[PDB]
Amino acid sequence: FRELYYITHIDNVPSILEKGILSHAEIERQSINCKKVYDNSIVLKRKSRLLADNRSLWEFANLYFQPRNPMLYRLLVQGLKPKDLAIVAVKWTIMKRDDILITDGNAASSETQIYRKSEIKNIKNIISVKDMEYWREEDGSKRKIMAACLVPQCVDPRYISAIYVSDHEVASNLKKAINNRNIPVIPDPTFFFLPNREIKLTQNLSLVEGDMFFSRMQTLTVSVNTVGVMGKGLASRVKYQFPDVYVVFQDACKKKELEFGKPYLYKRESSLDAFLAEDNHQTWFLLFPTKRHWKNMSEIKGIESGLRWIVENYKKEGIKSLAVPALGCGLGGLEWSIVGPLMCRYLTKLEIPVQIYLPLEKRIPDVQLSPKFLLD
Ligand SMILES: Nc1ncnc2c1ncn2[C@@H]1O[C@H](COP(=O)(O)OP(=O)(O)OC[C@H]2O[C@@H](O)[C@H](O)[C@@H]2O)[C@@H](O)[C@H]1O
Repeated sequence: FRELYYITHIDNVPSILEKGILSHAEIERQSINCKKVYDNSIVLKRKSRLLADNRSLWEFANLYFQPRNPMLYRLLVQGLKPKDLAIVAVKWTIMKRDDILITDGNAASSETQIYRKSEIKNIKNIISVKDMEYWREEDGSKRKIMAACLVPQCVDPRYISAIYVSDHEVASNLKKAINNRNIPVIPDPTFFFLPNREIKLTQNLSLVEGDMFFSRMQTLTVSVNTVGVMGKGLASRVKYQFPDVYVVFQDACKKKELEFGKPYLYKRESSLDAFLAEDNHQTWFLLFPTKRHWKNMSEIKGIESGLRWIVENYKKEGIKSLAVPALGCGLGGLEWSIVGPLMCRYLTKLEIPVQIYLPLEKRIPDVQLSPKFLLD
């Protein structure tokens, strides 16, 4: 498989299907009122970048290999909603053109290198950013994930595969507004950092297929052991994305403030939007011990304990909303048939929004996601 992706306001989709995907230079030349949302800070950065052969970056159209990236995230936290946005799919076939350029990351950034087709090396390395589900500044992944194919002047509408959209309601309105069965409108929340599936059990409790860290819950729970290693699993991702959490985990562990059955709440004053978005909600981390050593299995008395702790202390500690992952359901080697009900039993008591994040490496029978099973 492969497509390329252009992020735009959904108001522009008819204009694009008619005129094409135009460079920010071609919009000025043609005196078009393409009513879009990119902060002036970004616009004045993209223009001010010059290239080889008497050419600017704003003369090209930016087709991302991965649209689920810091730019899309920046637009959504700057007040724009998923219903306001559309990702326009462009066929692999545009790469056959010999007047295009390919960036190894964010075209604007100095550190990024733009190559012409002839002199490109390690393309399989560039296009792999399509498989990146998160990023960070330190390893440059926050730059690399916005790797793009730069097409000069315009992109002919005959190169457009489909238009991706946040939900079914936005799809119906666009299907009518473009009036062309031949161009699919696909609803896919995952492009817009929305869950793949949500099952509401109560007003507050829901089950979620998705990424916990792109949930907007105020407290993210993290399954840990009682040694000091976050070697493999979800803990591994926490160590790379949120290394200060790892340090707090170790410090708290070796000060007995985190024992098996005694969760530690890290009231992290860091802003998650600033780190994730391209450069005022708080995000805390709850360290929940589900086992003793990183080798041996998860114990149910350690979980029951931790869940009771949450019920007793969410008021005291000022937890506004909570994301817990399926506890011990991965490396721990416990089954959702046992943990699911146990977690629901306790977290249904919470008078705040709660998202239990279903295990992603594992098929749950549909009947084990019903409230009949989980709340009885
Ligand atoms: N981004 C994510 N969003 C939601 N769920 C996720 C995500 N990433 C992983 N999961 C799911 O979370 C579940 C629990 O993750 P694990 O880390 O495997 O938790 P556990 O089984 O309790 O193992 C704990 C052990 O591993 C380390 O995390 C920890 O240091 C301890 O040694 C898994 O089933 C996995 O599918």
